[PDB]
Amino acid sequence: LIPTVIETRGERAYDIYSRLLKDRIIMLGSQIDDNVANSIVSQLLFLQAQDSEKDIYLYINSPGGSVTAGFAIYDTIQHIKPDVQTICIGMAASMGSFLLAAGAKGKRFALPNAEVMIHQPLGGAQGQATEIEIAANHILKTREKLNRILSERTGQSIEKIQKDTDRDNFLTAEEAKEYGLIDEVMVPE
Amino acid sequence: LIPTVIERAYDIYSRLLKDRIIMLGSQIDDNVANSIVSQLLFLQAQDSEKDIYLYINSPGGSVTAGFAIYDTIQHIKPDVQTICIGMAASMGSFLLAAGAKGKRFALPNAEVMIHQPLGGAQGQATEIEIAANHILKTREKLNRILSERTGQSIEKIQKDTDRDNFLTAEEAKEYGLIDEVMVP
Amino acid sequence: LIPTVIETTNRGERAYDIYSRLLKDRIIMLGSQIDDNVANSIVSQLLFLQAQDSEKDIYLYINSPGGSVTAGFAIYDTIQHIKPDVQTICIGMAASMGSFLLAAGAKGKRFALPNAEVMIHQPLGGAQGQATEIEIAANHILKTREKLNRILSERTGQSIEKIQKDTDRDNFLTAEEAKEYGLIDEVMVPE
Amino acid sequence: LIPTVIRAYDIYSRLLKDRIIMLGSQIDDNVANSIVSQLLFLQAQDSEKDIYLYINSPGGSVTAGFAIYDTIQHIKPDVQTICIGMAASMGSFLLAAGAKGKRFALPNAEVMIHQPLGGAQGQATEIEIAANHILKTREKLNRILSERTGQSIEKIQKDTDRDNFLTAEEAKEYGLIDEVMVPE
Amino acid sequence: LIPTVIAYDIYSRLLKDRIIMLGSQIDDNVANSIVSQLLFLQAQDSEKDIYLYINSPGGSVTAGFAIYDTIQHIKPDVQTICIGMAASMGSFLLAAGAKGKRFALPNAEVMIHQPLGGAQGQATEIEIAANHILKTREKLNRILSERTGQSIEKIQKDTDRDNFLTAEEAKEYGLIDEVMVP
Amino acid sequence: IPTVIETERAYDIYSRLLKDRIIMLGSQIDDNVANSIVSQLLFLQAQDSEKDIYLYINSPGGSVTAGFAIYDTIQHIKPDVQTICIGMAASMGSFLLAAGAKGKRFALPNAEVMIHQPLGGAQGQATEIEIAANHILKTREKLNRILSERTGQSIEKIQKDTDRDNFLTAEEAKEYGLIDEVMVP
Amino acid sequence: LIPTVIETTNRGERAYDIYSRLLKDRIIMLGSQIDDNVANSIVSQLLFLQAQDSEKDIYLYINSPGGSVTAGFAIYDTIQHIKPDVQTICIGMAASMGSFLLAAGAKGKRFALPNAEVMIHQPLGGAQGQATEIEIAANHILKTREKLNRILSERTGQSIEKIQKDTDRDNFLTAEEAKEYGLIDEVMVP
Amino acid sequence: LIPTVIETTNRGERAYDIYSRLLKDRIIMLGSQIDDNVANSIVSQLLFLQAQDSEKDIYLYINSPGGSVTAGFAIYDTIQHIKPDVQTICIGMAASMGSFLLAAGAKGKRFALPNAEVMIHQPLGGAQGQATEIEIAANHILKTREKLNRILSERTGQSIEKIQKDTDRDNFLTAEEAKEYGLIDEVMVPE
Amino acid sequence: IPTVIYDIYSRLLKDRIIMLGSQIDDNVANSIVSQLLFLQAQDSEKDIYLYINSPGGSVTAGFAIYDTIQHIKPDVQTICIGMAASMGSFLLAAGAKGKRFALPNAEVMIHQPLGGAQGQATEIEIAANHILKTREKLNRILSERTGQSIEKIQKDTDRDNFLTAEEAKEYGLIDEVMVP
Ligand SMILES: CC[C@H](C)CNC(=O)N1CCC(=O)N2[C@@H]([C@@H](C)CC)C(=O)N(Cc3cccc4ccccc34)C[C@H]12
Ligand SMILES: CC[C@H](C)CNC(=O)N1CCC(=O)N2[C@@H]([C@@H](C)CC)C(=O)N(Cc3cccc4ccccc34)C[C@H]12
Ligand SMILES: CC[C@H](C)CNC(=O)N1CCC(=O)N2[C@@H]([C@@H](C)CC)C(=O)N(Cc3cccc4ccccc34)C[C@H]12
Ligand SMILES: CC[C@H](C)CNC(=O)N1CCC(=O)N2[C@@H]([C@@H](C)CC)C(=O)N(Cc3cccc4ccccc34)C[C@H]12
Ligand SMILES: CC[C@H](C)CNC(=O)N1CCC(=O)N2[C@@H]([C@@H](C)CC)C(=O)N(Cc3cccc4ccccc34)C[C@H]12
Ligand SMILES: CC[C@H](C)CNC(=O)N1CCC(=O)N2[C@@H]([C@@H](C)CC)C(=O)N(Cc3cccc4ccccc34)C[C@H]12
Ligand SMILES: CC[C@H](C)CNC(=O)N1CCC(=O)N2[C@@H]([C@@H](C)CC)C(=O)N(Cc3cccc4ccccc34)C[C@H]12
Ligand SMILES: CC[C@H](C)CNC(=O)N1CCC(=O)N2[C@@H]([C@@H](C)CC)C(=O)N(Cc3cccc4ccccc34)C[C@H]12
Ligand SMILES: CC[C@H](C)CNC(=O)N1CCC(=O)N2[C@@H]([C@@H](C)CC)C(=O)N(Cc3cccc4ccccc34)C[C@H]12
Ligand SMILES: [Mg+2]
Ligand SMILES: [Mg+2]
Ligand SMILES: [Mg+2]
Ligand SMILES: [Mg+2]
Ligand SMILES: [Mg+2]
Ligand SMILES: [Mg+2]
Ligand SMILES: [Mg+2]
Ligand SMILES: [Mg+2]
Ligand SMILES: [Mg+2]
Repeated sequence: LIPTVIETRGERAYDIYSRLLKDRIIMLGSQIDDNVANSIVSQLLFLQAQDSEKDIYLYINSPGGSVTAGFAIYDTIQHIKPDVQTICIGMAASMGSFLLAAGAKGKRFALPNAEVMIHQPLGGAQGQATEIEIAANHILKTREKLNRILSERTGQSIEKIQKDTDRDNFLTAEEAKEYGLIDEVMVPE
Repeated sequence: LIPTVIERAYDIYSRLLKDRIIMLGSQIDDNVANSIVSQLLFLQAQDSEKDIYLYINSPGGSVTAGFAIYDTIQHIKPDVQTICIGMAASMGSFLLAAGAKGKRFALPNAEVMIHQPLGGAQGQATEIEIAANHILKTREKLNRILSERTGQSIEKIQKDTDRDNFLTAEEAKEYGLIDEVMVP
Repeated sequence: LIPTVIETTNRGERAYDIYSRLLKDRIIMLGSQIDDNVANSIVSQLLFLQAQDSEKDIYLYINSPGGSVTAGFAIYDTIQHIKPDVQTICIGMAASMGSFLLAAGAKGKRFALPNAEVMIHQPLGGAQGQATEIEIAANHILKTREKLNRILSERTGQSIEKIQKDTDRDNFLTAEEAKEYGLIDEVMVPE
Repeated sequence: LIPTVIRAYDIYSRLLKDRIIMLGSQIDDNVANSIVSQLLFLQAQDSEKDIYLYINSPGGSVTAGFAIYDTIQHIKPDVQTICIGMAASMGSFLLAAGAKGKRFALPNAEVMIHQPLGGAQGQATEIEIAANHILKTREKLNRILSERTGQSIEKIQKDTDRDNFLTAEEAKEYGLIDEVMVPE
Repeated sequence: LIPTVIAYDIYSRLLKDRIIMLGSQIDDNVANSIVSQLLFLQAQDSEKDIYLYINSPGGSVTAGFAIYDTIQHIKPDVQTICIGMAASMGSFLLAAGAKGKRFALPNAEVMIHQPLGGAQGQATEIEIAANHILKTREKLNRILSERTGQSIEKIQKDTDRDNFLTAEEAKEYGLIDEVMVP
Repeated sequence: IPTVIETERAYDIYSRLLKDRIIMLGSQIDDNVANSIVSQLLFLQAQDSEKDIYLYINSPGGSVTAGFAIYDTIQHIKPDVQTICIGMAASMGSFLLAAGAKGKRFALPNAEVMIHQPLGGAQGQATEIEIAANHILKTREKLNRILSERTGQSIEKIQKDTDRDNFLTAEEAKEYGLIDEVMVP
Repeated sequence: LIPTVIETTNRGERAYDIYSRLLKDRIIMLGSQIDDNVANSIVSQLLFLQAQDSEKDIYLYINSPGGSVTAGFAIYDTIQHIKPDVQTICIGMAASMGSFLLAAGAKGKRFALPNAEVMIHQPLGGAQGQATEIEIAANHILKTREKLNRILSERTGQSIEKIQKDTDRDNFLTAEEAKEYGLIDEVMVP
Repeated sequence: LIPTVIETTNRGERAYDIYSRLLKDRIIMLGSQIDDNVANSIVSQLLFLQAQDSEKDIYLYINSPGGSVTAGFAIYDTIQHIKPDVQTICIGMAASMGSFLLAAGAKGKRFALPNAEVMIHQPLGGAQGQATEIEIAANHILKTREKLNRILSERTGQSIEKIQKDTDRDNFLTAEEAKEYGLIDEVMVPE
Repeated sequence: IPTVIYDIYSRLLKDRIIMLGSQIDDNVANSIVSQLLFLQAQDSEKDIYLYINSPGGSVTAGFAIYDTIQHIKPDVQTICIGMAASMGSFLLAAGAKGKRFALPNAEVMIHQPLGGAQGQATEIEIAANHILKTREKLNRILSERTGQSIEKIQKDTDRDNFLTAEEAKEYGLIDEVMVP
């Protein structure tokens, strides 16, 4: 079940996630596919139309998923006028950590015991040599694209990103900070 | 869960629809086509002058379902803008190029893919032949419209669609599949 | 079918699902395996209750065999972050990250009912592929265990050495044993 | 379909309004959490008035059962227990857990007591740990059944070694219930 | 699936007029629902008759007994009307209706037979299960006897194997009082 | 299955052991295994009705009736049939171990012997459950009686001791009466 | 396909599958998981070889992940019972009952080749059903473990206390390490 | 169907399956995945051939994608143990322990035909369960790799540093490349 | 498989005829390599006949056969009956020069190597480079064997390409169509 919350100009009933969206909080708390991406793009656009000045809060607890779906979110984040803060809670892996890195400069956060993981894109291809070749070049170009943006966003060289993403690379919040994937570890109120 | 938004209480997609935004965010099958057709028809009825926005994040799908949307786009009075976000492949990229002239867009990192139609046939040689001609005709039809819509020659479309062909947003622009890359 | 509860408001009759009714009184139910979905729900509930009232206590009921470590830490960090004290009440059982969260309640406000069961053990996982890949997975789950153990030490007052011996294999505790161990503060006795 | 009654209530919610709780399935963590919540709510509404727990259950998880058990014993209100159809496993344990003098079964209700079930695979050391666990669990169950029924731990142990089917009248004689509810 | 009538679902609408529908296999869910319905109607009015529709192949013996005992316990007469079929615990409950108020419609089918079960494991466990089902059968057979007027000996002969009855046959047997006529 | 050559007739290892009056019961006991062993016994008798036969037993048991096929044949033939438990003998496995010729029933030191009650199943009508229950109960009395006769233990004790799985060392099996002797190096 | 091998005897030609050929020279191949079938075959082979010649050594090759404990003891007991010395030679790996049988070879005639892998751990098993049945199974596998550990103590010279610590979890040993442990006497060199 | 071959001897006609016919001339075929059965078969052949003739060379044809490391080492250790030189000849491919065994042939007598393919990579494995179990599995496969790499170093003349870099991911070599790597001594050129 | 007073395939093998009449896997390669080596030892002068009715299969398996054909002294004639596809038609082309044949209605098919790769980008890359190198290798040899250019082979094998026996002759895959 998703719990319901009720506020008391009338009495309005909200599912907990909708209630958070009313305070400009978007939950990316699952594997990233086209459906999750559509929902989050819609939310971003709606929040912008309501107010193009106020910050947005993107909660990321996600193992990642589709690169293109992740980029649908990424590009929408960069297009809209409001700063989109990113907050890692639990883990951010794959495009999950890419999106965390994509938050507004100075406003990328993770809570202390959150886990950040970076690695190289995964894919698959079968058929003729020529089809294998196309699929190879495609995922290689996609990786260059990902790594270039990470370099811009973290301050690390493409050479270093390439090394450090060659195999699964698990980072503490703190380590994610010094790497430049986030700006700040959120310390207890 | 699809979030709710209270202004009247709307699911987020229906709230976008009230502002003439249609989301093509899935595989194109008959159901998606009937939904999108129904939304286009409805928005025209509400206002035949104002632009409509068709978001495209789709790996494509059924060609006939794609043409259901294409024909409905072209038939109605309003300009239907097309915005590629994430990717448009197969009939997805077809519908992207079918947007109103000067109002086809993609955000910078969106991916566009063009390739030939896919199908299958089993049974007697005569049935194979019928299915072969059918999908060969369908390709000519698709290529002909892409030619008209992109400004490229049928000759060039045939070569470039022979195998999977992945394009960047900027590349889709110089190809003629979109008009403009939407910048921040 | 989750039962419905209806109250009489002056602006009509408001109807709640039973869990939602409890959440109005600042009670959160962790009554399932901990996966990312359950974590997102509980994080959301915690953040909402803080917005409603930054000073009143929150009650987290725990009947959970545990689950994802990271999902658990989502909840853990949210608990530690917010202003309100979060009480923890173990009812039924609390194993794996369940017993971790139980121990993570506000100091002095971690409870178990007399017949509730607490279990502590080491984290479980897997790895396949090249030796280098196995090595990365091994280091990962070993670090995760160090992390868990270091916090349990701070939370229970037991040494890290002792936590590691005692979690090496499945370790079932009674409520009263959970108390002397330092995982909870008090065994709630009947009213 | 669960029927509705007209404040429009599903039947079980309607019964809940009169402090009646239905345990009418296998006991798992979900069923436990639902019943715990109902108990906590009814107490909040009125800490003085009796609650009625209807039991038609083959039983299930022991820990889940003890979630319910501890909650019944913690709250101020007397929880009556009423076995209708059957109580087995933790089902009949909870039947015995009702308020003294307010444990009932209808004339043809069946009550079954037996030892806990479980499993264990792996190293000998792990089997050992699992075996000590289910044995301690059994000790715990039998000690509380002894407190509740007036029978000895020794007798519970022997009488639960294998499946033990009881009539309502036998269950009364055993101390599992206080009374057989005769017709009005 | 379920039509609406004005608002009520069709089954809820019938429930307002003290009609309960047993139209499925009898399991613990169906029994809880029916028991809840019976309890609720009683509270609303302890005097007025209740109508229990039966179109069921039967199912769990214990679940059936949950319904049966609830029927006998409440103040109101519970009428039973067999429509379509009543088998196993289905036909048992038909017979458990208020005396003089047990009905079937002319083409309704009633079937009686001995309870079904299973057992595997040690000989000792097969023995426990066998004694359990045999005792369950005597219980049912004893109650059918009381309800029909037939001797326990005859109930046991007639239930030894599947025994299908017409509504008119069900009447002379004692399972119902009356065939409802147009 | 290895082959051995004697000086030149070539045997599979098991057929060579059968030439020397050794029968191998080294699997679950089903009708096939019973018929094979019945046939090996009947033949070895015909060859020489005086000489001992050796029945190796490493078996978890299996079908009761199949087990009795072997038992009744062992008892029927003139020769003494020694039994040797190697590894384990459970269910009808240990029943056949006990059924060897008196004084000639053995287990090696680390062999394991398990006794327990028969297993079965029944579904359908009450009356059919009843028939299946009586059937397995009788089968158990019959087994127990014969164990009593062979072990020297009472039927009462056999029934208590077989009520659940009961694992015995070779030495325990000797003092139970299931075997006469533990074979030593 | 198992290769065939043909020799010229005095009394004609004799054709053997390779494993049967090796058996003629008193070599037994334990090269698989240990179940009842494998146990019955090896026991039969041991019995036959002793009947052929009670004095001459037998060679047991061990490349096995182990398997059934009882099937293992079938082999073990047969080895100890027959007059001839059974040499044990670990090639590839010996784990679980495999390494138990390796240690069970004739004293001073337990070998491994240099890159062979030996692994010792505790027995594995399973039980479901009533508390009472879980108890029985538990006792059964704990007794089995004592049994195995006691014999390993005798065979290696290590204390029972040490055997139990060192078998608590999977414990991989090099051939050289198996020698210092006392599971083998010698590492066979080229 | 494996074909049969029949020769004329002085004790009548002897009939061989083709593989057995090759074994008579001291040719062993490793032409499948390496599992325990294959290793036992090949070990037995090696031992048999040594007994027949402790002096004459043996020929080990290798067309194998590899397989079990321990199975591979059974063969490897048997090769080094017996008196006779074992020549290795790669035909088709050698990958994994297949290429390890290729390298393991007698010095100066390791060969591949011109279009044969040699692949080297790191060992593959799996682990599940408690952190402590994963760690044991990790150390095991890491040690296994060190063992493989150290022997390859001896056998090829390359350093351990290089063997590790070059085996990090799948590394396909031509016959000629295999020769300059030191995995083989010679490419067999047509007669 | 019928017997002859030898099984039929073994009977043919006595007369130096090898049958490649199935998919090519490592087993089939090992068998055919063994038969070739045997036949050479019996007589290093006399021709061998390789019957090909195969849809092909593993490339490395096929190269096992290919290399063994080229290594031994005897001319290996190739005779395509039924069909030859993938490495089937590669081996047909690998026969001794002047002694590669097909019966009139036999079918010959040439196409590019098939394969697969999943995992990290870097792994897809290695697999891609591998199958691409493998295709370069096949094409270079086909070129040497047919007289056709590498560039022509490349385009001609881009998709499935069916040839008649006659077309296979003028392509250079065989030397002659065997007539009644
Ligand atoms: C709840 C009210 C509603 C969201 C406000 N309306 C609105 O945002 N609109 C309509 C009017 C309009 O001119 N625009 C424009 C711009 C104002 C977008 C900021 C537009 O291009 N789109 C296309 C579009 C479509 C879909 C996704 C998208 C993502 C990212 C860039 C565009 C996208 C929709 C946009
Ligand atoms: C919410 C109000 C409503 C949408 C306004 N009504 C309307 O647009 N109508 C009814 C009256 C009418 O005359 N027409 C006509 C035209 C006005 C179409 C714009 C019509 O052909 N159709 C058929 C139709 C059917 C289905 C899909 C379609 C797609 C594309 C062309 C037609 C299509 C429906 C159309
Ligand atoms: C019912 C209304 C609403 C819940 C009150 N508003 C609110 O809690 N907000 C918005 C305004 C705001 O400034 N913040 C801030 C702080 C006030 C967090 C307490 C913020 O960082 N987040 C990010 C976030 C996002 C998601 C989960 C989270 C968990 C734990 C720390 C943060 C988290 C959201 C936070
Ligand atoms: C419909 C209104 C609402 C239910 C009344 N409020 C209430 O019951 N509350 C909040 C305020 C409060 O002080 N308490 C306290 C006590 C009053 C519990 C009766 C509390 O410990 N809990 C924790 C809890 C949590 C979960 C399960 C439970 C089971 C059994 C003992 C406790 C449990 C929640 C409790
Ligand atoms: C819609 C209002 C509500 C139904 C009226 N209240 C009511 O029936 N109640 C509460 C108060 C009360 O004293 N009783 C009593 C009696 C009045 C039962 C008629 C009671 O025993 N139960 C237990 C019960 C519990 C569950 C199933 C049941 C079956 C069959 C006999 C009992 C059963 C519940 C009963
Ligand atoms: C190697 C030669 C051959 C086995 C010797 N012949 C022989 O034993 N025969 C035939 C002639 C004969 O008179 N008999 C007789 C008796 C001599 C049995 C000892 C016989 O009853 N049977 C039936 C039989 C049939 C099957 C199984 C059996 C088990 C156990 C008792 C009998 C059984 C077969 C028996
Ligand atoms: C190739 C011919 C043949 C093997 C030589 N004969 C022979 O070994 N025999 C028969 C005669 C005999 O007196 N014995 C005796 C002893 C000589 C056993 C060494 C015996 O007890 N058995 C039983 C037996 C049965 C099965 C397995 C066994 C394992 C281990 C101890 C015994 C075992 C068989 C033994
Ligand atoms: C066809 C005739 C027959 C093969 C010649 N006999 C023979 O090779 N024998 C027996 C006599 C003997 O003393 N030895 C010795 C040596 C002569 C081994 C070369 C021995 O240790 N083994 C053990 C063994 C067992 C299994 C595999 C093996 C691998 C590799 C090293 C040993 C191995 C067997 C060896
Ligand atoms: C039944 C009679 C037997 C076939 C004649 N003996 C023979 O051909 N031998 C042994 C003696 C010998 O010097 N050689 C040599 C050459 C004579 C191979 C022609 C050799 O390299 N091999 C390795 C080998 C192994 C496997 C496949 C192969 C393919 C193709 C090149 C080699 C290959 C085996 C070869
Ligand atoms: Mg922005
Ligand atoms: Mg238009
Ligand atoms: Mg706090
Ligand atoms: Mg109470
Ligand atoms: Mg009544
Ligand atoms: Mg006899
Ligand atoms: Mg000995
Ligand atoms: Mg050597
Ligand atoms: Mg040649």
